[PDB]
Amino acid sequence: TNFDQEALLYHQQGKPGKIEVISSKPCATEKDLSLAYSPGVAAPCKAIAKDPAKVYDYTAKGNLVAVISNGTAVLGLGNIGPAAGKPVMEGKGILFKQFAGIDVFDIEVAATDVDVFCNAVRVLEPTFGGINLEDIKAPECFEIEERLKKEMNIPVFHDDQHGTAIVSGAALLNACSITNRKMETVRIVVNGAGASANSCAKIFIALGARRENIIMCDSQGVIYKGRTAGMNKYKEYFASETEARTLTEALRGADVFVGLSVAGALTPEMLKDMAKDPIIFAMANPEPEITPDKARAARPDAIIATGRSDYPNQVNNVLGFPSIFRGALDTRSTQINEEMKLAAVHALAKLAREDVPDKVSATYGGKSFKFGRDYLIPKPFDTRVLLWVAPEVAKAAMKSGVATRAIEDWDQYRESLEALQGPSKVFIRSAINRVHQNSAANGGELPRIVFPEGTSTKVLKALATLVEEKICQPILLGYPERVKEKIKALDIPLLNDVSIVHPSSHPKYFSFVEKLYSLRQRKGINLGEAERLMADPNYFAAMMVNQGEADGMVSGSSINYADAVRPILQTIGVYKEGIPAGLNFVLLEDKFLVLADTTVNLNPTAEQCAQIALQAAKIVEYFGIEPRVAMLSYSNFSGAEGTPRKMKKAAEIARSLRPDLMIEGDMQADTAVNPEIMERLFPFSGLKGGANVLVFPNLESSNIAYKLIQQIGKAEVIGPFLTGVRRSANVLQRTTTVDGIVNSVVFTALEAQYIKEVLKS
Amino acid sequence: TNFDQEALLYHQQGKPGKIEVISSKPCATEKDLSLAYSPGVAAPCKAIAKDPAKVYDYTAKGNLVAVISNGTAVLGLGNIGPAAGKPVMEGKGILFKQFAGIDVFDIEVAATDVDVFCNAVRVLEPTFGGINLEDIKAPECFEIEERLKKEMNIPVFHDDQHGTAIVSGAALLNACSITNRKMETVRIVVNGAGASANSCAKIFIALGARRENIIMCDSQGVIYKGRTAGMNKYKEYFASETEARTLTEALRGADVFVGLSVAGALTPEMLKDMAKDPIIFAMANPEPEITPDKARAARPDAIIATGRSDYPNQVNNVLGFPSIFRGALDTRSTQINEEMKLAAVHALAKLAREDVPDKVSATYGGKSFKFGRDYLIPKPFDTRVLLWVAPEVAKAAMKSGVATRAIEDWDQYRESLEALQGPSKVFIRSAINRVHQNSAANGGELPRIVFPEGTSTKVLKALATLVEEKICQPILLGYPERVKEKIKALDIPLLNDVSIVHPSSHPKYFSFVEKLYSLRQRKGINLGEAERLMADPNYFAAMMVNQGEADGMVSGSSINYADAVRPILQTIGVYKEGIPAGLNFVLLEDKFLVLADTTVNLNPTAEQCAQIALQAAKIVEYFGIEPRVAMLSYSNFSGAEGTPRKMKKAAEIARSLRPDLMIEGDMQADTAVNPEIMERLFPFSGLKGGANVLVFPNLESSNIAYKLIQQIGKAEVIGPFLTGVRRSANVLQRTTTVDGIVNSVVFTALEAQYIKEVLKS
Repeated sequence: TNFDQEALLYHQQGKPGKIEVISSKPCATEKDLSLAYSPGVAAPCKAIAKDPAKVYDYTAKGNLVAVISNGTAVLGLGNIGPAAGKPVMEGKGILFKQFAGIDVFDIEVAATDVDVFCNAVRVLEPTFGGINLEDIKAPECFEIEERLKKEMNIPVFHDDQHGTAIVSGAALLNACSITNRKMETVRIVVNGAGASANSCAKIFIALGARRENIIMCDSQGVIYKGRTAGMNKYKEYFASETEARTLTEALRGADVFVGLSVAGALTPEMLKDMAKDPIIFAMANPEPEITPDKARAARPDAIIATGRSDYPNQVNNVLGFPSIFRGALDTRSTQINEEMKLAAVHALAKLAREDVPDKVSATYGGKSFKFGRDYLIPKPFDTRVLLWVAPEVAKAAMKSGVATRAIEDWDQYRESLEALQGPSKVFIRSAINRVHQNSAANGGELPRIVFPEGTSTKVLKALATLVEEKICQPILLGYPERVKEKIKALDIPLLNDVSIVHPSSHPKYFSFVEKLYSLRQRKGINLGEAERLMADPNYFAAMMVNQGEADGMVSGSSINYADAVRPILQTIGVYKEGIPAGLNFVLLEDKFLVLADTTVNLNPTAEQCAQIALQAAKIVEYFGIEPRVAMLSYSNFSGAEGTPRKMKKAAEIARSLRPDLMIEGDMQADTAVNPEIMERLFPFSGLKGGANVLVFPNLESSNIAYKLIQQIGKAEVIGPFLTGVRRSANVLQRTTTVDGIVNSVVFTALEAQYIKEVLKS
Repeated sequence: TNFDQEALLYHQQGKPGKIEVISSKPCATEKDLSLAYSPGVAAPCKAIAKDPAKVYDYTAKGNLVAVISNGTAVLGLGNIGPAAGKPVMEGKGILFKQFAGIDVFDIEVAATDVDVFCNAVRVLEPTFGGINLEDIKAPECFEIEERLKKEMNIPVFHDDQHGTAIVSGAALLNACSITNRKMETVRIVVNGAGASANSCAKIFIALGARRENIIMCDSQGVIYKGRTAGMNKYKEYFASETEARTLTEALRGADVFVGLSVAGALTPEMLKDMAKDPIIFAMANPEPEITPDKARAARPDAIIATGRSDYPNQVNNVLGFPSIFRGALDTRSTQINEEMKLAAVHALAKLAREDVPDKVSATYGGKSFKFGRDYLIPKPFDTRVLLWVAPEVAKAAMKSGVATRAIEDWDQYRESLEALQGPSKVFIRSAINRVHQNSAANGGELPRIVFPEGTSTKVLKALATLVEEKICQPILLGYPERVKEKIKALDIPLLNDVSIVHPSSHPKYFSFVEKLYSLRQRKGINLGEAERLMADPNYFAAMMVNQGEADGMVSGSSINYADAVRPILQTIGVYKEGIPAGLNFVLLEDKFLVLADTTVNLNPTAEQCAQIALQAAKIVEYFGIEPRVAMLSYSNFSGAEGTPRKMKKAAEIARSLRPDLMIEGDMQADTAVNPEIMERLFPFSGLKGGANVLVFPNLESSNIAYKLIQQIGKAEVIGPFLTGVRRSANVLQRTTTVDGIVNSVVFTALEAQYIKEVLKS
């Protein structure tokens, strides 16, 4: 197949393999290496000698999980060797890292004797914080893990053994709550005796199922006690008292079919004879025991789940292990025990019922999902999985006493969990915590924010995520029923209760058209034009804000930047000495840089540049950071006629206005951001410690700079945001994504709170 | 100590540990993971099943080396455990990666029985391409490696056993060539019986030393045959027929002292009694058997070497293992054998004699080094090490038959080796190969290039590296003896034979001042001013170029950009329709982007922007790449009055001039570089596949853009370079580093060849 060859080149091209190792600390100099190695590395070693625990503080143990296998059960290809099994392992590690931020070593072992293999593995224990076995044959595997969990004082976990059980377990919980079943009256039939089969029962049972109501099958029919044909010590756990000997006889009147075998194993004939509301987990690969459509054909009352990505309810293990190993690892647990595996099932099934975020609908091509028969388990790609599962896993490991380190700030824990991908995401979270902070100080009151484009798909979808973060109270504009149509159209019930206002219909409408009239009658407006402009949701919004009928507004999700910025300016205006200006954030590992003005003024004058900068400094001072400002130029201090003079004189004005602040010009870009270049070449410069605020000499330089950093800099950039207006106001771009719309709203809310506080004085 | 605590926070802060694992292939989408894992990963596995060899083609084996230890000998702290020994290992891996680009897993093993440990290690063989043991006690270690090298069909190597031997071995070779000794008449005394001692002899001997002339000591004196006090099976290798029982009796008349013990072990008394020209390797840590100054005190004829970084001849293993494992790994060798270890000693000692590059002098604070008594071995930080050692290691492994894959293009091999750090470095190497390519087609003739600032430290030092790459024939300007003074002052004898010209003294001087006269008498020059301006090296250079007395020039390593660009323009001029323009390269993983004009024109007109671009396209077409051009703006196609109109009309002109080329405007930045944004929003745009040539609307935008990418983009940027002049000419900045000066010269040479070729037509 072309797909086969595409896989081959994926692995082969460029750097062969799928993994690489890098340093987590600087490693450039005589000094850097004199820290990471001799003579420096002695200091941690000695400290680990005196207290072994500290091995987690100075080393990578705390995040290092080994994926180990002998390649005696790779995927569905079986015992194909340790060599051929390696890529699958590299990949399993990739999954670890991408889904829970966990670093992983692939270890391919050449021993098929249970004892060689264990004697080899157990002695790796100081290396890893946790051990993930994968793709090892039955029944050897059971002997190996059962032994190892006992042997080693770190967690040991065979993913193929327990994953399927945990996800299909959460799934069963849900289906059972759905169909009003009780676990203790559920009959469960397991066809198949692979790695997974044995643990499925352990778990359903652990969730409350009666083992008498559980029948288990293999390639030779029902497993009845005393059957000797093809048994091992481990299958012997779940033999039934039943007289049924064929699968079919077992599935007669059965409530749930746990299908762990091959396709076609489940006939429409057996389906006709299962209980009312049959729960069917057909997880055979690549093809299920029966297709969902063929099953809905025999019994429309059937609930169906597979491991395939193109059918509903994809049962993929990745819902499981990453979140789990994570939670374990963070508490420095000694095991992954049953308390924990169950806590994980309970978390997955709990998360499943929450309204499906538009980020997730997005991952799967806009398809809407609601908790039900077609959504039993969170989609494998929910970014919330980790946030919901890992903390409960740690919570369990602490409650069960296998943990050696206690997590106290739960919220903090989750925060770090989000933080895992996104140096920007962390920033917006700081931001939101800081909205909540002065929110709760002024009565828990939330800033009122109007969204003129009330039928905007993107604005709505953003709002959705917005409310459960309790950022703002949303007011949309348009015809109330033509927007509730779009809320019901987007399956977004999160926000069924928000204010929806038609301009022309609102009581203060006329009071408004009069107030616009006097503000603009001598600027080209008669009494008629003000009536018709106030009918524009934008002008209606702004006027709402100016009068205090709302604390802020945001639009421009549908309109050109300009077209959307003008009514704001004509209604709200700027405060004394203000200038309208667009500002960006560039987010690095430590600091962030502020870029302006990137949307508004075409070729700003010196006075104007000094004001842009001063505002940018009030904004950075808001976050408790010392603002450092550079008026950018093509020259290093020339004062030459033209741009340099404008910028030099600009900085001079800015200092004239705020003498406590470090401000300079004119200077090139690199000369700005880098304090080393500054001290080496222009030691006279008042700017040291590198600039954190970059003012551009004109619009060409700033728009090209910000969009070029965004595309090439591979550092993350948010914005642009609007500044300098009398009231909390902000313009989006049409190209704005939903994320953009929600953080933009956050800033709007904050500045609003800041407006209220400037009022209090 | 404050240093101890600084080490602690180095390891503890941010992400605990010192290592992380990432993916080497994209991993973002349903598609990305459907390749790296199921169902895709089946395709490599099946392929490895049919031919095991292919495990190197689709997996990370080919670059994966395990550093393994039980922590029974960590540094000088001894048997402190597998746990405490981990950080030292993480660090050893860091070294692997940083010095030879080798990925490394740290494996800390809890077994002190030779047999547990080996039985555990050998079964890891499918995982790694090679095995590095480190810091394991004697004599267990000998049993373990001696066993393992036999056991496993991948290389096994205990670094502490052989490193010291290999580096101190190259070092001995040199000292022996220096003092005109022959190995077979050398007497060698080894004090100490650590890991290293045993292999030292193996190697000196393998280099030609007679074992009868070798005496070996430990904590109980000389090792004589039959002494039973404190022996093991392995010390028994090198017992001597000698009657000396104390160290002192051994060192009487000894030629070389191999000191592997503790400080003070070597008295001035014993020193008085060693042979003429005593070679002293005192490598005890942290303090040597004797300080170099205390040793030079007793015997000034003594050659001395330590493992300390602040004394000459630092013997650090890093000269050894990285280069070695590299060369092995690339040939898919089954061992690291003696043929190879020796080939490595021969490479290190050969490299030691090459003139010391200014990059290396730079690493150590400008100190100059020449092969001699104070430089026996390349400095640990020579970037050449790898380039010289690894290919010879592979060469040996192929000649000795332990290899399973043959390297043919040796040059290519080295090229890739350089390439290892530097996506820009690879580019300049392409460039140089391409200078050599049309050089060898026009008679091996090299472009003549004049360097007016002939006393420039940086220009000289650059030239040094330049010649051995045979790029150009350098002509310097200044007073001949005042520059040969600076060549002798910089210990840079590489270039003792280059043309050195005083302007005023040269025969064509007057012919020149006359030709300047008529070119500029009606532009403010009398006959006198031309005499005195031609006395300026710059004008002298340019005039040399204009007349064909040289093929090109470069300066501005000392002068302001402008001040240095003016004489060029006044003498050489531009060709028909030319515009003077500064251009940069941005280097990514695949493509590169071209930025202009970043130094010259302040606010270029439309006609001018179209010409800047056209030139930039001749330049990108030169490298066989399809040029894609965007006239950058703050707008997406507004044609609005102002910048957008200028740029839109600009592109329109550029197409009017070269209709085969993909050129567009006006457009924002991101809209340019990203073909996806282009197809989604402006599908009408003639520009698809993302822009690779970015023309700026003015100087503010371009200087701020390029210097901002350089500082934040963390993609690499070279330049600025000069374009559009009639002849090969180029201006440096004062801030230019030596690297900058040498690649700048390369381009100058090339354009010169391109000038010659345009002439041929």
